[PDB]
Amino acid sequence: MNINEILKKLINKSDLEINEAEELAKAIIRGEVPEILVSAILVALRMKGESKNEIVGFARAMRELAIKIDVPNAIDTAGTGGDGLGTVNVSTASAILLSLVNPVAKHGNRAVSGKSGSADVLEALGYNIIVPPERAKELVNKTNFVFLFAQYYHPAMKNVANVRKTLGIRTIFNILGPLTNPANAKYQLMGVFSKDHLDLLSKSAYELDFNKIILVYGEPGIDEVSPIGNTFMKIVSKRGIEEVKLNVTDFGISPIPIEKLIVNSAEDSAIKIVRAFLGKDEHVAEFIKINTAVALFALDRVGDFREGYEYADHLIEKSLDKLNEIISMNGDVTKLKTIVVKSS
Amino acid sequence: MNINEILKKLINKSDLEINEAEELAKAIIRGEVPEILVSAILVALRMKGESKNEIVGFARAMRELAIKIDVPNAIDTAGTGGDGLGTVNVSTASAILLSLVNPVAKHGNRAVSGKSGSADVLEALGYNIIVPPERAKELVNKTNFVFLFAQYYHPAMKNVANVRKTLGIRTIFNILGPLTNPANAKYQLMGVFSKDHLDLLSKSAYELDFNKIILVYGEPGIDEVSPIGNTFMKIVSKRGIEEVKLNVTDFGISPIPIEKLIVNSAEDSAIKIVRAFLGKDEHVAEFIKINTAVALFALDRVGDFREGYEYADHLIEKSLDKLNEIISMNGDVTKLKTIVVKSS
Ligand SMILES: O=P(O)(O)OC[C@H]1O[C@H](OP(=O)(O)OP(=O)(O)O)[C@H](O)[C@@H]1O
Ligand SMILES: O=P(O)(O)OC[C@H]1O[C@H](OP(=O)(O)OP(=O)(O)O)[C@H](O)[C@@H]1O
Ligand SMILES: Nc1ccccc1C(=O)O
Ligand SMILES: Nc1ccccc1C(=O)O
Ligand SMILES: Nc1ccccc1C(=O)O
Ligand SMILES: Nc1ccccc1C(=O)O
Ligand SMILES: [Mg+2]
Ligand SMILES: [Mg+2]
Ligand SMILES: [Mg+2]
Ligand SMILES: [Mg+2]
Repeated sequence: MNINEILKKLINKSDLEINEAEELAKAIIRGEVPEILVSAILVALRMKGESKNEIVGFARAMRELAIKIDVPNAIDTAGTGGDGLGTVNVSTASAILLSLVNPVAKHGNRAVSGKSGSADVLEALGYNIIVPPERAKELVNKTNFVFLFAQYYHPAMKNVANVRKTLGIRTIFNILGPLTNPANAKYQLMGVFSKDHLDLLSKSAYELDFNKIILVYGEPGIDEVSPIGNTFMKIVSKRGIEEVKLNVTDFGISPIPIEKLIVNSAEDSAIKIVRAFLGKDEHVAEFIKINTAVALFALDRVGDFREGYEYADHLIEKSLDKLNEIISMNGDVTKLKTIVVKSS
Repeated sequence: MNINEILKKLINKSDLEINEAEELAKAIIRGEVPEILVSAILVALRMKGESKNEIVGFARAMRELAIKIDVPNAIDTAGTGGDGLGTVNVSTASAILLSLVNPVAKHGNRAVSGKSGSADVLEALGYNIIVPPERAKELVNKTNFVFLFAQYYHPAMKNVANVRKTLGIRTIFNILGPLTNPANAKYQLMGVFSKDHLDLLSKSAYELDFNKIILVYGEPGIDEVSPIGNTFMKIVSKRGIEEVKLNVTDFGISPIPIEKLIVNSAEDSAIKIVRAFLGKDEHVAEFIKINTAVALFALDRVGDFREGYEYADHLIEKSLDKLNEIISMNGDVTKLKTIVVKSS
């Protein structure tokens, strides 16, 4: 593994082989490459345009260097983020409904591009987002749910923190979070923030050994099932990649006004979700249900998305109680109660 | 002038305005840009493909921060280098011939591309490559020749040294060398290692205020007048850019065996050069004269390249003596004679 040829090869706009990319990623994440070179590598990679092998190679590298736990049967709903609209944390919400019928290993981080990421809303609900691996396995067996905080499950990533911050631009690292579930979940719903990335990340995923991952991109440009119109998805599995185009009306619902799904803080998002669980906010609930519907389809619990949406309706009615039992076992339920009044 | 804005601009592949580039180069060369961003900008600049305005901006910034001496009537023969063949230092040797007819202010540097760059071979002959400005003036008036060591006359350049070395790849600075002659020479034969750059650089030179400068790209793939076939060149003057193709036979000579023009060390190059001066190496001698011939055409001392090659035939005869005179005034003639002895 020579850093120089690698760089020259990227400067010449030549895609790397999977093993090349993985060895490169391993060296970078281990902190064995000078910042000047790490910076050049990431910039060349972005200007060349990352290819599937490089995404696969980097993903495998991070998985191998991360703190792990074994729960392949679990499902994750994390998306790449980056759309920037600041909508309510729908995948975290959706992760709660799913824990009622399947173990859930939700990989996530805090935010900065909206001051309300998956980790922030959980904390605001009273959950203790910092879970040790041994304790994490126990929580999933008892409550069928656990949140895997990325900062803490991928420590080696600190070796690239300075370069990434100093650069201040998007790099290959900004789209790998969802492909590096610390629990090696085989089933997943992964939102991508751009149509272009849909094709690249789905081919990469195809080689990252999932049982079934569904990647989606929804209008007007979010990494979720679209609440206002069309959604473009890729259904990846051992068999291949299936393409699917869907409109929000296919869920047997009318387009939701995106203004009702935007939040301005962690607590506000926490309240939108609890109100949705209480039946006091049908727009947020719908958004949650259309997303959970596709996840249900990924688990093959329903035959189609309409069925998935209907099934999700039964789940959302038991989600507040499920949320209470999850938090009570890892966090402070008094905060959950507070948020409950604050929405009642 | 904000570095992050510059970086995003380059990541988007938008050429910089002349003044933006100059300000950028000034900040980098002054050492006020973080190594991480300096690195990212050099890579982005190269992957985007530097433009005429960027070359011009950088050139102007370097000239401004350079240590200068007065000799515009002088001529330089330095090339951009980077062709990797590891050929004998023909422009340095060709510079010795020219001092026999015009003051020569040779701009040069050491190398790693074989271990035999212009400065390396001069050191092997016994020359004292670090010549202070005041002393550089005397040497030119006396012997009509003086070597301007790039690492000495561009002191601020040591601020971008760590990044350039660490990167270990070609960047914009690798083609700025000859366009930043410390004596502000108005006449010059500038070599280029690729046809593409032959276009880019010629257009840039046109705005760098020369009287006449000829850029050439050798056929085998070197930045010299081709010794085995075609030579592509552009003659830049106040009145415009003239194009001219040329074959090595147009010098009334037969194609030279390129494998006999290849060096493997500093002394190896000195020995070759000396041998040509002793008339013991026609091939190495013929290579020197076709290049010298074109530089003569640039000084308008000949009306065609055949004459220049003829007149160059006269000069080479008196070359060993001129060399001895040069080195004895600024250097160790003892070393020279050892090389003479080794040459035979
Ligand atoms: O900023 P957004 O419009 O929500 O879109 C970014 C991602 O976040 C959503 O869930 P959640 O809020 O739980 O975030 P996460 O998936 O990034 O953890 C969903 O998973 C999206 O893929
Ligand atoms: O690597 P090359 O095939 O020689 O080509 C690079 C340049 O070097 C040659 O002279 P010299 O060897 O003295 O180098 P310099 O001009 O770069 O100082 C000539 O000036 C070329 O323009
Ligand atoms: N978007 C994500 C999904 C899962 C884990 C981490 C991230 C992250 O952005 O750091
Ligand atoms: N940005 C990330 C992507 C993947 C995994 C962890 C991180 C992190 O910041 O900790
Ligand atoms: N090629 C050159 C020509 C003149 C001065 C410096 C250089 C250099 O490469 O540093
Ligand atoms: N490579 C160069 C080009 C121009 C001026 C100085 C240098 C230098 O290396 O010091
Ligand atoms: Mg998400
Ligand atoms: Mg989202
Ligand atoms: Mg040269
Ligand atoms: Mg040359």
